[PDB]
Amino acid sequence: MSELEKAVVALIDVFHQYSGREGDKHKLKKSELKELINNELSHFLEEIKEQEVVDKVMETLDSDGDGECDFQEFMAFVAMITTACHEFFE
Amino acid sequence: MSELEKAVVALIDVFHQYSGREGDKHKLKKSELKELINNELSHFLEEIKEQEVVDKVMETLDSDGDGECDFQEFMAFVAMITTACHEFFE
Ligand SMILES: CN1CCc2cccc3c2[C@@H]1Cc1ccc(O)c(O)c1-3
Ligand SMILES: CN1CCc2cccc3c2[C@@H]1Cc1ccc(O)c(O)c1-3
Ligand SMILES: [Ca+2]
Ligand SMILES: [Ca+2]
Ligand SMILES: [Ca+2]
Ligand SMILES: [Ca+2]
Ligand SMILES: [Ca+2]
Ligand SMILES: [Ca+2]
Repeated sequence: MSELEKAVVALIDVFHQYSGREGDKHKLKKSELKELINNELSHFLEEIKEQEVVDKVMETLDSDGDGECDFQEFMAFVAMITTACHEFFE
Repeated sequence: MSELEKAVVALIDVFHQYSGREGDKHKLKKSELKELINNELSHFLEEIKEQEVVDKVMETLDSDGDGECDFQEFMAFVAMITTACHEFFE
């Protein structure tokens, strides 16, 4: 696989690693999302230690309002992080 | 870096590898986009060999209509490929 193909598969893998922990195995609840950010973006994003931050993140990502982050909403999250990563050095 | 962090950086890297070849170094023209797909998604996507397919792909991705694919539009492309990759086995 190319680096791009590996990256695509890595996005799928990390989503399911976390979404499969509790409840709907195909969506991230608040706790799953929090651990995803804290464990897997520890170099990019500040560790989340406040409920209010967890709440605000979910509220931002939860486009359809069902209180969870589904795959499509996670793709939008990845675009946000990647864009922020890309804009950091400008 | 985590796998997710590596993936984020890989998206940035592949975009610039191709966008930096000709013209605006921060956007993909048709030829840059074609080679990106043919070289870096050879296992996922059919190789593009027809002008009409290259045209249709750019038309689909070029949300703002400037005839090129910028970083934001590339993020949407990545979401499309990843979603298609994710839905393939269902
Ligand atoms: C390892 N790289 C080599 C090639 C390259 C070429 C332009 C830009 C970047 C990179 C990267 C990583 C990178 C990370 C964060 C950013 O904000 C960036 O703008 C870039
Ligand atoms: C290596 N993997 C291990 C874990 C895992 C768990 C669910 C789903 C997938 C994966 C992947 C790759 C994968 C690739 C394409 C898909 O359409 C998928 O649904 C998955
Ligand atoms: Ca879940
Ligand atoms: Ca389990
Ligand atoms: Ca949702
Ligand atoms: Ca270019
Ligand atoms: Ca050059
Ligand atoms: Ca454009």
